[PDB]
Amino acid sequence: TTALVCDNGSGLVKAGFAGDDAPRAVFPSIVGRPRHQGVMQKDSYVGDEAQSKRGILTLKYPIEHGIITNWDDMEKIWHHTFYNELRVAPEEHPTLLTEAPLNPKANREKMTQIMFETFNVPAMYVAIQAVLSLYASGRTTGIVLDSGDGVTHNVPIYEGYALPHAIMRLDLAGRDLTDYLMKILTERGYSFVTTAEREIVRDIKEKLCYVALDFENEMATAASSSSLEKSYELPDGQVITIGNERFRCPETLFQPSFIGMESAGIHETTYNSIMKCDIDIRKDLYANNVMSGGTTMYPGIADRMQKEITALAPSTMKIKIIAPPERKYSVWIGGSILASLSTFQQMWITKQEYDEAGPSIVHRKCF
Amino acid sequence: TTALVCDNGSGLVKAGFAGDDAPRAVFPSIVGRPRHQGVMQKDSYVGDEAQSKRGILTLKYPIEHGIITNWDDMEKIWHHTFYNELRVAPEEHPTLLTEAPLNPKANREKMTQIMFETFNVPAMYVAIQAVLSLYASGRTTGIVLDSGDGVTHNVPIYEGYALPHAIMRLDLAGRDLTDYLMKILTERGYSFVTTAEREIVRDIKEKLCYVALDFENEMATAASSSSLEKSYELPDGQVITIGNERFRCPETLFQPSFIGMESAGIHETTYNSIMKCDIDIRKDLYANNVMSGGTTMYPGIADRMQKEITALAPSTMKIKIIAPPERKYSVWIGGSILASLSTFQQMWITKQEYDEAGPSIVHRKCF
Amino acid sequence: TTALVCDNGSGLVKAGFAGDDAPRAVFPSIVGRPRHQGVMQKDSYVGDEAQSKRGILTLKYPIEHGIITNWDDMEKIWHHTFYNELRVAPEEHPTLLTEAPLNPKANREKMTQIMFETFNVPAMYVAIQAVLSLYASGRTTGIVLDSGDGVTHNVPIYEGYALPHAIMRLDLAGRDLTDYLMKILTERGYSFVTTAEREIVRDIKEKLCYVALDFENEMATAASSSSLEKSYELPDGQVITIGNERFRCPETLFQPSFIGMESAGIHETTYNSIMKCDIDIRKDLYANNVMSGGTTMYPGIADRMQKEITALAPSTMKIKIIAPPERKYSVWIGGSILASLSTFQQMWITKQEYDEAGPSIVHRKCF
Amino acid sequence: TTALVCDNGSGLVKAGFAGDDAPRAVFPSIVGRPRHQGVMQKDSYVGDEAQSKRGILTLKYPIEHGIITNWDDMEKIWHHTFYNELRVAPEEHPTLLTEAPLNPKANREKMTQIMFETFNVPAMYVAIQAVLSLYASGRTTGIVLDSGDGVTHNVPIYEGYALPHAIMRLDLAGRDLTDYLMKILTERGYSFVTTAEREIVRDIKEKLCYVALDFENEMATAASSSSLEKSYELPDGQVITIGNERFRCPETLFQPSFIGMESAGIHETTYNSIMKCDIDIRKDLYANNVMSGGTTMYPGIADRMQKEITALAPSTMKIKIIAPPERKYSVWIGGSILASLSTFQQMWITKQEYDEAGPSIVHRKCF
Amino acid sequence: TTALVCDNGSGLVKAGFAGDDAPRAVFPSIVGRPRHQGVMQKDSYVGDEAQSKRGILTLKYPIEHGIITNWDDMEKIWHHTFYNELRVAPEEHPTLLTEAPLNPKANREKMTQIMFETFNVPAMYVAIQAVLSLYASGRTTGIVLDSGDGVTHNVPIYEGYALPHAIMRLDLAGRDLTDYLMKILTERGYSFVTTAEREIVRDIKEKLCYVALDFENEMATAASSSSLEKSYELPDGQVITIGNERFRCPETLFQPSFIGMESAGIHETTYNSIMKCDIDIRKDLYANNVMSGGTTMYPGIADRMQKEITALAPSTMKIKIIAPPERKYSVWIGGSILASLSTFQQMWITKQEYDEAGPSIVHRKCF
Ligand SMILES: Nc1ncnc2c1ncn2[C@@H]1O[C@H](COP(=O)(O)OP(=O)(O)O)[C@@H](O)[C@H]1O
Ligand SMILES: Nc1ncnc2c1ncn2[C@@H]1O[C@H](COP(=O)(O)OP(=O)(O)O)[C@@H](O)[C@H]1O
Ligand SMILES: Nc1ncnc2c1ncn2[C@@H]1O[C@H](COP(=O)(O)OP(=O)(O)O)[C@@H](O)[C@H]1O
Ligand SMILES: Nc1ncnc2c1ncn2[C@@H]1O[C@H](COP(=O)(O)OP(=O)(O)O)[C@@H](O)[C@H]1O
Ligand SMILES: Nc1ncnc2c1ncn2[C@@H]1O[C@H](COP(=O)(O)OP(=O)(O)O)[C@@H](O)[C@H]1O
Ligand SMILES: [Mg+2]
Ligand SMILES: [Mg+2]
Ligand SMILES: [Mg+2]
Ligand SMILES: [Mg+2]
Ligand SMILES: [Mg+2]
Repeated sequence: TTALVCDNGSGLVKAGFAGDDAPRAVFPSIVGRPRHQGVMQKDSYVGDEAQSKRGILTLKYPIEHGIITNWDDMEKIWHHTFYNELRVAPEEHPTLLTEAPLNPKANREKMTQIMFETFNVPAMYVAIQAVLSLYASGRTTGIVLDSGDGVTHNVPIYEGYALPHAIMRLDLAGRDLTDYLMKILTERGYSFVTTAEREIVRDIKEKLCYVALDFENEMATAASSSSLEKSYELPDGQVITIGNERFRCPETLFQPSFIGMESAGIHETTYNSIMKCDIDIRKDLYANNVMSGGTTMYPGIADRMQKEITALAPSTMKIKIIAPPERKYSVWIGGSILASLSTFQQMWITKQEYDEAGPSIVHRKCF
Repeated sequence: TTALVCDNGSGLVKAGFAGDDAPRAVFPSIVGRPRHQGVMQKDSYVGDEAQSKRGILTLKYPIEHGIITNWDDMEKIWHHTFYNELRVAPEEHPTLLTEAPLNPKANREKMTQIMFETFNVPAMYVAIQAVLSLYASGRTTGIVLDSGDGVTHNVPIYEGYALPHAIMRLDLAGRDLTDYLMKILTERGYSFVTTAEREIVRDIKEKLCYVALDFENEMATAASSSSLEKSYELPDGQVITIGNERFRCPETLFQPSFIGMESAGIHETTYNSIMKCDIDIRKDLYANNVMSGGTTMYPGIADRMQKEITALAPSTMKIKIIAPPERKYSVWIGGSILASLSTFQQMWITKQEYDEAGPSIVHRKCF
Repeated sequence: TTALVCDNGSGLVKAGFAGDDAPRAVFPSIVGRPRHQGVMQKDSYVGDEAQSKRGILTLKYPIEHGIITNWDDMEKIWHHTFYNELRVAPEEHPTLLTEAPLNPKANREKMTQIMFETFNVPAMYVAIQAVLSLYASGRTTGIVLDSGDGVTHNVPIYEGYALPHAIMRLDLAGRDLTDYLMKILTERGYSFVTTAEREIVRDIKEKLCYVALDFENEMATAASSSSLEKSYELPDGQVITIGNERFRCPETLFQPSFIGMESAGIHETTYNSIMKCDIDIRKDLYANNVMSGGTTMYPGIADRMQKEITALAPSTMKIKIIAPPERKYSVWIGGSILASLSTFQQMWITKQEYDEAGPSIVHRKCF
Repeated sequence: TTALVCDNGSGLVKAGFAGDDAPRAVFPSIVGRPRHQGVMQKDSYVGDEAQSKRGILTLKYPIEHGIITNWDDMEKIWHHTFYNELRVAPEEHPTLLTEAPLNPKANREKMTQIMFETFNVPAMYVAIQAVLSLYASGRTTGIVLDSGDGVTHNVPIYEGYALPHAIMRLDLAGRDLTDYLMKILTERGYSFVTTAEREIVRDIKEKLCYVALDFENEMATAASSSSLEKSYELPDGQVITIGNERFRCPETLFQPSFIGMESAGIHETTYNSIMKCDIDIRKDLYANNVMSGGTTMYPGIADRMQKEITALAPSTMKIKIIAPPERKYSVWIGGSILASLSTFQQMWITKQEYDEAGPSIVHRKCF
Repeated sequence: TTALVCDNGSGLVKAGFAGDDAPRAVFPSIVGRPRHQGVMQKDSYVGDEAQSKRGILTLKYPIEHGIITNWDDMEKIWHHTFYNELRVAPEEHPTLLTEAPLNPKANREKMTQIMFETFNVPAMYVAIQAVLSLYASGRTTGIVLDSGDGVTHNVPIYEGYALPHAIMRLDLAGRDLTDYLMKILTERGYSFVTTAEREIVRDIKEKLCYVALDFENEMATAASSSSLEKSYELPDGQVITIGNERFRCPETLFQPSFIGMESAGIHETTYNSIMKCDIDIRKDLYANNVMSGGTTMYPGIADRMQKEITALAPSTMKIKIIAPPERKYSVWIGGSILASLSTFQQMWITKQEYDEAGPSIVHRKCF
């Protein structure tokens, strides 16, 4: 049987069969529960059902910053992924799961236990997202800036060797930019407070927000013109209108101090990840920055990333930012390649081998 | 045995057997007592007998604004409902009673005690009228504007969940419009003063009154034409003739300030009930306004309700007012459906369980 | 023992035993005393003896307008009623006496005292004449126009409830029409002056007088033809001849201004009695006008009464005047029914109860 | 010129000049017409002339229950008010007329037309009687119980705002108590029947009748003593003597069921008028009951009114009944104040403005 | 001249002169307008005048949730604050205004424009309420839980640095607890509906309501004893009696789900505000919770707040809740300190500087 590839991100579940070139099931990775008692019935809703029904539900994300915080809701979301969205018996297919680097070891151990004991999967693996995202680009060398809903991380790879000491990780990604857009929308007098209202602010961010190429020149232009200012229609048909908020939101990727986060931005953390590498590989990394995940989808993000890294880099270096179309799925496409390589079929952790060695056996290639 | 469904409204008793699609007994819910001593004998008359005999009687309504104010007259009206109008032993049939939301808890408790101890009913329930009225329409989602003789209330329901915080209630309905029509009839020189004369003014209201689509354009037209002006023949064969009074009466549903009532009208209280709901359900509520009860029967009431809510609503929303024929009975038809559902037979409060838990057990699904 | 029923009217005593359908004793209710001394002996004559002997007597009526004005003559007339005309021991039979409404309370009290202390009657009652007259018709609803020798009164009754506030009473009846016929006979040159001559004018009225259907068309016809003109033979065999006097007399029932009486006529007082009633009963009263007593016996009185009330009534109403044959006795026939009802035997005022409670006990159902 | 103030009540015309503190002309408001033809001449008499001459006249009141029922007799009574009793050219003085609340609109319209077109008055107003009666007391807040010959009405006013929804009106006042005293006088054997005899019964009521503080204790005392029993001398010098009739008459203000009137009495209608008001003003109304008009003049009426309202009121409230001396004129004194206020001269409806706007302009402050 | 300090809260205006230790003017911040037309005059009433007169008025609050929704009513309330309650020329005194955090920027801009252009104030500032409330306590470090009529917000401050990212704001405060107490009073059969009746429910809440230390043990005790049950006398002297309603009301601060509000309660939002802070300051915040504003005045609120935060906190931490007497004014007392500091006189926005820089200049220290 062909393998399942389940990217299982913190803000979308992306799942499908290895060798397909887009995921079959892509759904919100939310569990919702009724706020109000029924008078007229399903206790909880998962994914797109909890989006369609979201006004009456509190929405929980069981994954935050790539760490599974509620396990019973994650077992619901996996159960729906296999039985309802893929419509597959999971005990017949090896499943390539996926994780961020530098997660707690217990997160991978308890995930592996749930796969072998609840779902009875025959064989399993857990890849690092930014390794897979490099397979999707075809490259063997590059520094992969992957930024999802939960985590941003740089993994530098050179000719197929990882550099574990150079892996950087930011707990700043799409959800922290939703939580910040809600605060700067509050300055126009738009108040969003419910978990179900944050799912509206997310669609605002996904439609209206872009990256300013020169932040303080856009701040001047929005302070002098309403050409930057656009409108958006709520599910109620009320119309909100937002201005410099359109680029002040993604700017928080480059100035995390906006959210009170003491950190380098994604430019300085990418340059620092490059600078922790040996001088000889550094030129090959500069020419192969690979962007992936949804938070790299903002209009003009690569165009500014190139000009910030060019400003940090020594001026002889060619800086190139490889941000392909469909970089939103490149972690899943990379896993869909990997799971179908003949060289990889050696690496599946088999059920027998997990019954033998226990949860020790799961970190054999782990960061 | 099949259940009894007793809508037991403040201005009509509607009662029958579950699974029938119209009530058997529909009678005025009045107790009358002789004003004059007999010289020529029944101490009190109930319902249609107190209408036929009404000239010699003072008529009391034992229910006002959905609250049972005289219990001995309510025990008379129930006794006649069971033994004379349905001709049924009540101790053999479970009875679905009915109530407005936000009534005093003691009203339901003392009603339940009278059913279990006087009439010895085997099992009982008390539904909210606007839940039932949604079952009658078949819909699982909508905002139900129910307006009887005593109470107007909006109950919003979304996919079978109630939203208790959004339930609105107006103490303004058909009886307050009778009491106001008597005052504006007094301007033509028609004086109605007796309780038995108000039962004439009620039939005037039920026959001649309609809703003006543009109130101040009808007020101009009645100020310039006698095409709006109609006549009506009293029980004495005297002829009265009424003009802008025909629409100034129901207008008090939309401008309660006419009766010195500080309130939103039924349009603004329906829109406010919609606006207390989460933005996601709001579009589904706008398309499913359900009208019910007798005070929604005026010609053109839905046609104006649609155009007032369209004026408050944001202009992208489809506004639809589902006002079916027989909406005068839809509370009873809803209860006649509910009482016959297999899923509902779990919910009957049994006599044994009331002897066990006391009047605590009666509010388990209550607003 | 069976009860005595004594109608004891102001111009005839009608008396008999309950359950008979005509009175046994019907006699003039007159006491006469010799005008001239005897030379050739009874001091006073009562009833038919004072009619046979009337030329030598002054005739007194002890009742005027239903009020007993001379009590010693009323005790004579009762004594003759019991001992000579019925030939009954009064102390063995309960006696249903009778009265007009709105009489002085003392009239009923002193009548009751005379029955309990002179005649020693065991039990007694005093009914209102127009209640009894409705029992005679069998009806439970109607407005009873009773017109005797002394009083005209309307009592409206609806389904066995009296309406005390709507009871009307006219001090205009058969004796005032005798006194007016004597004045308009004086215009033909016939002078009647003695009390014994008024008993001739009464028989003229009872034989020749009728009700004109259109008074001023009969006045024209009598002014142009002697077809309306009839003759009558006195006890002396002298012949008098009377013309428009035949209908100008009863017309005084409809235009009391002829006798200088400021009043509505019997049509307008019947319509006014109907109009003091609640609108709901009014239609049932219009269809059930019941005529009774001797002054309703004129030819064509119901035929004009119907056409005057039809002229006052609103044109949709059915007006019907129930004037049966034997309406001259219907007060007595009603009392003869009432006294024989089992439900009524509760109501006799017993001698013991009068000795206990005094003359307070006599007005328990009184107008 | 100073204004005329014409209270124009249903049982007295009270008229005078604004700024005087008692009316000049106070006369019966009666038109009388000869019952009998002249043989020895004025066709009709008005006011005090129709009282002095009343034995030969039928007396009509052109106003009944505050509604002008005969307009030609009302134009006679106004003509005599201006030309004979005030001796004034009406076309030189603005006239403050007066009305009850809740009268037919046509009554005020036809009154205004008669003033502008027959009498040619320059400017006119029509005040509500119970507003004026509050100006007479000086108070800005209170509930005014005004009871005349035709109407009783409560108008609650709080700090100079009327509460139209709380205005109560009873068609029960001094004339209905004359018509009831004639019926209970008939129980002593005194029969009053002529319109001119009712003007005797009125003076009996005005002299002998009082309010019992505890009705059934006075009924017991009159049933046991002749200390409550007084005598009165007719215009014929005949002496009548009346007992519990002295207080059973005014008691009909508190138990209207005595006249077959289904209603609250003046205590319960005053308390109900207070209870239709918002809770915050209610304490200020309880302390400021203002009595006015002639039917409040009975000895002890305020003393019982205070003790009935104290019995209905919640026991913490101070109840005070402000019944001043000269409350018989306080409607006219209030109008005499109002007409002389500078702030009021804005409000006169001018002849020019009535020719412009028609009878629409007359209800600008109307109930 | 000394500065004015105007706290200008959503439910009270508190105003005075800097350096005084209690405000001079404290008044309701209400504008009321007559519901009824005058017949006997001020178009609108402000503050304590609209409380004294409230029965006849609709009351509007121009501030809701700290946002000024009606500007013309806010200009009335400021005009009365300066000219009538303080009796001061505002153009001679710099005025420290005040605001909640995270308000719309336009609210502060339009407030500043009204001060500089209508009232012509020479210099102005707008402080954050929870900064001021810390100055009142004297502390330089603490987390300030301020809860007024409109907003609850936590502002954590450490040694005089704010932590903008940790500022939490709840749209749940005293007015939402009045609106909820009206709904749970409706369960005893007490219906409060008018805006003027909500001002009665507010005084019920302020007198009878307290915080249960163990909510479900008080719910059991009130379900078993009437020792928790107290009575209160309306302005009408009617007596209402309320039981578990006394603590179910304030419990909505801790379980907002009672009002259908998806939120943490004030305990969990205070703990979450502490947890968004860096670990080193967290111990210093736990020992310095500062309570302020009126909704913290309930008996026992600090005693439960301490025991909920102790339950969330890690057990080694000292938790202390600094809830001083007069915490109801501590925002104003803090502003009265701040306005008198010499170091602060640098910070006044001068009129000249506002004419120069425009409404940009107003957010220089803003959240
Ligand atoms: N086109 C877009 N523009 C901006 N942001 C986006 C876009 N698509 C997704 N995002 C944001 O990125 C996150 C989803 O990224 P994704 O890579 O799907 O996450 P995951 O790795 O959890 O699947 C969300 O925060 C979403 O708001
Ligand atoms: N066809 C009609 N048109 C207008 N009003 C009506 C009509 N039918 C009933 N009503 C009014 O509505 C009330 C009766 O409504 P209903 O729904 O039967 O009340 P309940 O819920 O008490 O049974 C009465 O006030 C009646 O006057
Ligand atoms: N057939 C008749 N036609 C006209 N008048 C009659 C007739 N019979 C009796 N009356 C008159 O009516 C009165 C008697 O009526 P009646 O009902 O017998 O009186 P009472 O009620 O006193 O018995 C007398 O005035 C008599 O003249
Ligand atoms: N002193 C009095 N005692 C009792 N009743 C009186 C007195 N004065 C007048 N009335 C009665 O009140 C009515 C007159 O009241 P008034 O206020 O003058 O009426 P109007 O408002 O029509 O002028 C009449 O019915 C009269 O009988
Ligand atoms: N002693 C008290 N007990 C309970 N609640 C109170 C008390 N005093 C005021 N409140 C409530 O708190 C709010 C007023 O708080 P306050 O701090 O004065 O508000 P603002 O910040 O708007 O001035 C009102 O809702 C009032 O009902
Ligand atoms: Mg991902
Ligand atoms: Mg109903
Ligand atoms: Mg008779
Ligand atoms: Mg008057
Ligand atoms: Mg505040």
